[PDB]
Amino acid sequence: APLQLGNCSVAGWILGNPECELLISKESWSYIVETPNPENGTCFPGYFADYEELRCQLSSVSSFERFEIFPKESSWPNHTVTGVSASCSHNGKSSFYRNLLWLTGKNGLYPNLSKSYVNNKEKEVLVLWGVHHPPNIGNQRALYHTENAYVLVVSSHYDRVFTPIIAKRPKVRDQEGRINYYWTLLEPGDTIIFEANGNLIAPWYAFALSRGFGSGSGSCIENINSKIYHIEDKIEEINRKIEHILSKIYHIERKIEEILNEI
Amino acid sequence: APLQLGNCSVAGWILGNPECELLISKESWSYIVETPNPENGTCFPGYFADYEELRCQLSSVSSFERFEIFPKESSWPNHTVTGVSASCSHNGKSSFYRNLLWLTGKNGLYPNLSKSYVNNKEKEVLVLWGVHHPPNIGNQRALYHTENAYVLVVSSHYDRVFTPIIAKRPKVRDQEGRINYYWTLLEPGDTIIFEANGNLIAPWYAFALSRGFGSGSGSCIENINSKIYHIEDKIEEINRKIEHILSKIYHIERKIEEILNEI
Amino acid sequence: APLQLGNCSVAGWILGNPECELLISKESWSYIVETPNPENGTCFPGYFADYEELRCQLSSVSSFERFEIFPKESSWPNHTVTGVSASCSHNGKSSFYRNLLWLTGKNGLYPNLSKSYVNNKEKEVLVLWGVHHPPNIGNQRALYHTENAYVLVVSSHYDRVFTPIIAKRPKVRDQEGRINYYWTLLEPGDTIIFEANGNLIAPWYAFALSRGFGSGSGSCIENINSKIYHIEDKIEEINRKIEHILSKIYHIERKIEEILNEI
Ligand SMILES: *[C@@H]1O[C@H](CO)[C@@H](O)[C@H](O)[C@H]1NC(C)=O
Ligand SMILES: *[C@@H]1O[C@H](CO)[C@@H](O)[C@H](O)[C@H]1NC(C)=O
Ligand SMILES: *[C@@H]1O[C@H](CO)[C@@H](O)[C@H](O)[C@H]1NC(C)=O
Ligand SMILES: *[C@@H]1O[C@H](CO)[C@@H](O)[C@H](O)[C@H]1NC(C)=O
Ligand SMILES: *[C@@H]1O[C@H](CO)[C@@H](O)[C@H](O)[C@H]1NC(C)=O
Ligand SMILES: *[C@@H]1O[C@H](CO)[C@@H](O)[C@H](O)[C@H]1NC(C)=O
Ligand SMILES: *[C@@H]1O[C@H](CO)[C@@H](O)[C@H](O)[C@H]1NC(C)=O
Ligand SMILES: *[C@@H]1O[C@H](CO)[C@@H](O)[C@H](O)[C@H]1NC(C)=O
Ligand SMILES: *[C@@H]1O[C@H](CO)[C@@H](O)[C@H](O)[C@H]1NC(C)=O
Repeated sequence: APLQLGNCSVAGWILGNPECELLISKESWSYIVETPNPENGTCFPGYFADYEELRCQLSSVSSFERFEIFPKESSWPNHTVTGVSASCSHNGKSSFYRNLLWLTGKNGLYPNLSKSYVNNKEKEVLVLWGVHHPPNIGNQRALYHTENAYVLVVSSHYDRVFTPIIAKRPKVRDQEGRINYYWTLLEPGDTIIFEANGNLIAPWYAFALSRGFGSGSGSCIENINSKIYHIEDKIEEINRKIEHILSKIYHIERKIEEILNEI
Repeated sequence: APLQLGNCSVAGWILGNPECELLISKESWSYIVETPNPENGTCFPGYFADYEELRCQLSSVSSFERFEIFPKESSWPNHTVTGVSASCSHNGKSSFYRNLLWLTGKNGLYPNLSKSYVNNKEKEVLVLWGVHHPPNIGNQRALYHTENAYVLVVSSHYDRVFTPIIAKRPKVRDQEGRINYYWTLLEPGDTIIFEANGNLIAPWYAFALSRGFGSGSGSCIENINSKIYHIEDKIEEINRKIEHILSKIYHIERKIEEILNEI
Repeated sequence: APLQLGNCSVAGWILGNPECELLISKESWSYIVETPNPENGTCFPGYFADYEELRCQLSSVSSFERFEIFPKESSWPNHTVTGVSASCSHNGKSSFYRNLLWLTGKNGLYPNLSKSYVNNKEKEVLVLWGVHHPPNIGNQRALYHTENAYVLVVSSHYDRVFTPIIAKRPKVRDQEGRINYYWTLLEPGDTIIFEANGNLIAPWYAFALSRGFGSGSGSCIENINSKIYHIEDKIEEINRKIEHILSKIYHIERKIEEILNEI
């Protein structure tokens, strides 16, 4: 069960790259296949935090449900949700990652938000979000009506603050700015809180994972230790087989000595 | 030598969780056993930095001495050391981690401190400390008489600055705030300096480790490479045994051909 | 091909420690040998970021060219480039890392710089730079004529901001201050931009690597997974050999039963 992934990255699949037709009735898997140099991976350029840990941790998964965490129509009543660009153009139309919503202001000044979610799925929940990094102060003002903004994310067992870095970057996918991505896991009974006054790429969809019992915490360091441990056991088994055959070879030799003794 | 640890985490054992009766005349070990879902692990909720590296690095230890680094009675002459709470209640009495001291103000305004320690143990020293993160600005003022504080920690080969994040978190162990934990190692001849004007969970006890020669730097990446290297050697050994028996099987066959030739 | 490295660290070799005579016509290698406790490793005390990843990632390299990225004589027309100290004294003369330039002010106030490089080598480029951390505000003013400075580094796929920490550290190599080191990799077609208004240890030389096809991304987690995978294949091979010999031992026994039956 390597999954159906084609010329996509893991990030493209979970973020919702418009070009990855992976939104099918596919549940569990034992390994994830992805293309090292994908075409449908990155949609909008930026750094994906702890990518290696996420792709490693997700290597073994049971039930895999995609569900709404902060529904587009009701979660941000007076925010702009038409956060689209040429970067994610699909069939000629401007767009964005399906599981994310890039929020901007309208009419007046971009208001600040505070939203939360409680995990009642009896599954672990993977929440993805990002941080906007404008190429120029002019856009920081145009989008959020501010020269200063922060994003605060906390949860039962998580504390992080993000700040924007405003600078012109090398042109990538025709963009001068960047969007970085971050993620956390929630256990049943936990809560996540999002507070921001600008530059927030809000979570829309989240993944509820049963995961199963094929791993521990899921940290890549544990997954690798598991493989090594497993190998060590195979080595002891073969060592026993060696002693077994050495003994038998010994006995069979003895008879060769005797059949000879008979003549 | 797996150690005597019961329903405790490594963090609970080294931080001094009141419920972990591990303070006995126990020295060296070859592996640390701990409970994946402990009851006496976390005392006061928060994030433990580089936990995986610390538990991995400590997997092999020689002499293990617990000693005072900054004695409660003399290290902070005009600070409040009665830093206790319900979170660590023991036998009905409010308390805290045994190896840590949560400092607060009194009488006037919480003064700033600057303390240092020089490693003259001829052993490597593990120093644990934490950072307070109030649920509300009201408590930041009540405890340290400030709306702004920082913690600076430097050593021969370490440079880090911590800042508080003030926010209401999901309720964990009846707390709305958090305490994060950080740690460093000192070599013989080194020095550590602690500077703070608030939100410091000061070190009280520290551990002097001889460690031994069963590892290199102790980084988990090296410990795992050591295991792999060790396996590779076992593989070469068994491969030699295979060639040995193949040769002998060949010779024994030859005689089977001849004893047959005799008849 | 372990390389010619003697009593040097990897950092000393790539940073350009005056005492490491490694600047010879040496190209590719299959492993890097270094001294665990070197004399010619550290030149000026400080923390080297992601050292383990860099030494691991460079374990397998093809063509290895050292070239100028920001030539000393033309890249900073009105900056001081005589950034030398006793720490790197060579043959009695004050000096510094050969591949780095420590910039300071002169005449007037230290001006701010903005420099960039585009990778047109058809190779991946390793760029090394550092950040100055004065022991005292007095030196921050004396060197850069400021009480506040920042270093901004961005690239096609990199975003980081550094700030100075001004404090007196434990004396190491006769220094009270520190210089930290950071590094990035550029792919062909990428760009790196350096912006600073003080405390910049500028890049002078950079390394153009062909790397080869003996690894993937080069992250240490992948290099280790490769070794484990390789071992697993060896195990399957030996398991087949075991079945082979067990079958043959069986047949040879049968004849031993019959030669006996003949008598
Ligand atoms: C992936 O790219 C190859 C060409 O390199 C193409 O033939 C194939 O159809 C692509 N697959 C998908 C799912 O786009
Ligand atoms: C905007 O929506 C928030 C709820 O998300 C509400 O509290 C606030 O008063 C609204 N502001 C306006 C101008 O409607
Ligand atoms: C940010 O939140 C404050 C309340 O803490 C509110 O007064 C202010 O108007 C908000 N900012 C914007 C742009 O609405
Ligand atoms: C650990 O928990 C079990 C119950 O799950 C209990 O029987 C045992 O006594 C506990 N051990 C300690 C040291 O508390
Ligand atoms: C508080 O103690 C410090 C030493 O730790 C001392 O320097 C300072 O003067 C004392 N302040 C008062 C009011 O006693
Ligand atoms: C903090 O240190 C300064 C000296 O640098 C001192 O003047 C000030 O009073 C200290 N703060 C408090 C609350 O004592
Ligand atoms: C390394 O140190 C040893 C002494 O421990 C010395 O004999 C040797 O010549 C040194 N090698 C180099 C390259 O300095
Ligand atoms: C210093 O050099 C920069 C170019 O690196 C130039 O733009 C600036 O005008 C120069 N300043 C002076 C005073 O020459
Ligand atoms: C820093 O850059 C600004 C322009 O953005 C310039 O006006 C200022 O003089 C520079 N600082 C110094 C010390 O030259």
